[PDB]
Amino acid sequence: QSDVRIKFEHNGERRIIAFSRPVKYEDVEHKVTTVFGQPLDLHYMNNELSILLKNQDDLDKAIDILDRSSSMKSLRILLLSQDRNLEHHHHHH
Repeated sequence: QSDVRIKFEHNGERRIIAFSRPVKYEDVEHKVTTVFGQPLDLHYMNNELSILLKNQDDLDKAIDILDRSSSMKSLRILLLSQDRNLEHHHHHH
């Protein structure tokens, strides 16, 4: 069992990206964040419950559930923009 296939969804668009284990949440975020840009939020949905990936702990929790399932092949991770960016320049007082 090598190469982790992760399916990312953004505004309906789908993308297939493979990862070589061991895979670190920090490393994945750095790569994904650059692909779609920043700042962005990582939303993970299993089926009935949804958990926001904040730390590596949440990352391993997702895999554990997937391993138990017979459909352990791809991952359903949806990322969405937080709407409105913070980058002011200048203004009158």
